[PDB]
Amino acid sequence: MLFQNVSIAGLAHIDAPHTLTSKEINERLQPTYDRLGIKTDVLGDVAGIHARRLWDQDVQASDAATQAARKALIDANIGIEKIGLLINTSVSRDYLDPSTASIVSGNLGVSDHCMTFDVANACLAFINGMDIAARMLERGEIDYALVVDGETANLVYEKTLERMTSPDVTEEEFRNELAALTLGCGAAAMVMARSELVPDAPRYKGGVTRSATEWNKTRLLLIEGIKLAQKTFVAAKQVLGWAVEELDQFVIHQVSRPHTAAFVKSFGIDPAKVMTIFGEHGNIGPASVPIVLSKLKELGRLKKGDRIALLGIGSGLNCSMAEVVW
Amino acid sequence: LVPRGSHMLFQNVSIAGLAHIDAPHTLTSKEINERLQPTYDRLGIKTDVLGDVAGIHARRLWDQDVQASDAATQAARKALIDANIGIEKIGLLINTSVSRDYLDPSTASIVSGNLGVSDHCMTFDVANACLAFINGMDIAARMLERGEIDYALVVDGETANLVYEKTLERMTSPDVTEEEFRNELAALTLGCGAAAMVMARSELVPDAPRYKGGVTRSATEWNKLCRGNLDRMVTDTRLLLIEGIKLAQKTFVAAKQVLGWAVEELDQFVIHQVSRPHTAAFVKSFGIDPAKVMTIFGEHGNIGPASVPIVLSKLKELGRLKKGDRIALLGIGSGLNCSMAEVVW
Repeated sequence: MLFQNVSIAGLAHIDAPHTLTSKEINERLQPTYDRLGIKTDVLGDVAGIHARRLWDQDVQASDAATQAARKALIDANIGIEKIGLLINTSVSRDYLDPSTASIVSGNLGVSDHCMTFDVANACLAFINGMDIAARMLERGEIDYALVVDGETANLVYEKTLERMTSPDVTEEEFRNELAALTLGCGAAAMVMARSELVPDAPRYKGGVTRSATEWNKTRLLLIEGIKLAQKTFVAAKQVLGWAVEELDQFVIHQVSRPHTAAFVKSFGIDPAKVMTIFGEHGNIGPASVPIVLSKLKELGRLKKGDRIALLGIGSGLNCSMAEVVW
Repeated sequence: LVPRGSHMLFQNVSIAGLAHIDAPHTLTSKEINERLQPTYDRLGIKTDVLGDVAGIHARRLWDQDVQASDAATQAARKALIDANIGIEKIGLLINTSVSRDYLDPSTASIVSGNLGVSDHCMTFDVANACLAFINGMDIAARMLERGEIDYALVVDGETANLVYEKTLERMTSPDVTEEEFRNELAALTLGCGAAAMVMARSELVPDAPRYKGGVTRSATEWNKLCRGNLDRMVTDTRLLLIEGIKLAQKTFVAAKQVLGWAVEELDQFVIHQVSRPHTAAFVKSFGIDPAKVMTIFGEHGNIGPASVPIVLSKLKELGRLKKGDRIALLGIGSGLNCSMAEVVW
């Protein structure tokens, strides 16, 4: 039932180059925090986000996804002409039409046999993209796929901070709104391939998904997310052999320190198997999972044989959990 | 005689149900042309570029408060009835529309929530201009062929109200330039509507139509040709035509190799339509018999990725499709991409 000939040939991430610290945000918000009499530092002390990155002026999602794609192709040591599928999984999109994938593909110079489209599914889309690509690889439709994701938050910061510091701003409009200030910029890309082409590479086994779409309608969400993850774990038991103590890394969506700590505590996971980047990068949406895996790889933390869980709880609510064997 | 492989076409995937929704408000080209007339005069335009050149006489609109997810959901409930199954049987729901309620969450999650899908139901959106329904069908077919689910919904609601209202305002400005006017005119060929399809493993619906899949080719060097956001679409229709037909020629070659296609052996061609002249050029350049090409563009316009399934649904409801018919699904989508797939009724 699991995928046996789907591999990860290459992976890369791009860290965005401008730093915006939560201290800096708080200096700009101080006058508003003071009217309103707010006195907790919600970003730094509660969410646990001390900084995030921002792109240069006028970097689009496509541009960031393109930069990641180029580095991933170098990591796989393959030319663009081998790519038969390019899936873009970002939340951020250049337009509604065409697909952001078509623009990234056009930038890269893919062949006329390359199928492209975008998948959107909040922070779980990269895992959905991987699974989609796996299915095509498995069937022999393509040899190599790129899954790419560039996330842009510059506009959301500009507009959100302009809003919040207006003289009319009510405190309701302030609170959920602060939430946008946990987002970050960044990009990732992965080349997947048929295993017989890349026999020493990590293998993607597949995964499971469960859903709680009765909540599409933000600490109920934390609680309801965990309940849904619990159900998703049960399915991961039955389809993948999962037990917590047998996994070497958990690569998880990163939303907040509290969200991460509650997850780790519910499941009795060793926190040392859970790398986090939100403290310096914030929440990079669906790119967070592959950015974390890529950091794990580049830091030499992944050994041959390691069992890696990729997962997230995404808006919807949805929860996906998949396995890679390094 | 000679053992041959499947060419990677889908095995044991069927279409269990299909439905469409027509949007309720007619907006005639005559009404649009009255609103545009002072601009036509200023720009020296003396031909009816909507009705006589593009060949669009009317389109349908929703109420302003209808979102893509609402339209899709309505189509989905109809498709479920067509398939005679309850929502609890659905293991995959994919939304394929260009229109979207939000960047996050997905439109599929909203539709799923409205329908009451089970907690086993996987959901996501796919975006790929006017070919996305077919992509969604392919993605679902891969799961169905492998036996991971029994039934899937593919859903698509399109809302063009905003683009109409804002385009018409921009185009009636005393200062709009000729170039802007021509860039935005194709927005006035869009229409509202919705479609949904329930796909199933063929063992469950033995008399249902079969979906085989098919072939795709691309020309993503042309990704700047058509660009759209929630209130504006700018299109180079001249190069979409020329470069579209070139890409399609290449994609017909692949279809001959993979699907066995010869145009004269297909019974129906369900085509995505940009305009009457684009459609006439495509049918002429490929030698397709015009009697095998159903058009709704005249009265409904270009419903984006919902066009193909809506036309398929209307053919089914007309009784034009009989058992054994070979049905080609074809489109050229912004990108550019071209997909060609086969249904056997």
